[PDB]
Amino acid sequence: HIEGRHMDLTISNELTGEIYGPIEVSEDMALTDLIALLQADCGFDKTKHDLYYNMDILDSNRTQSLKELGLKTDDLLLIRGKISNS
Repeated sequence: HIEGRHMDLTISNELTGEIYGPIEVSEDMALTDLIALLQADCGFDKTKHDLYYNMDILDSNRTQSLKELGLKTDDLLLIRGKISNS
């Protein structure tokens, strides 16, 4: 029911099964800044892990805004590993 330039995006760790909060972020937030938050809270590391949306990779070098990625308050973002043992 709530609409606006601030949206709640849910984060989940495909590696561990952990479910992080819907974090209140803005359409105007850069992709790089979203990852900057994920580094602090989710312990994300762009060298060991990748951020996924629509099951494809969001390159950590994209300086685009969440708005340009088409993200909304109903979206799920996944943390998936770059390295796998099997």
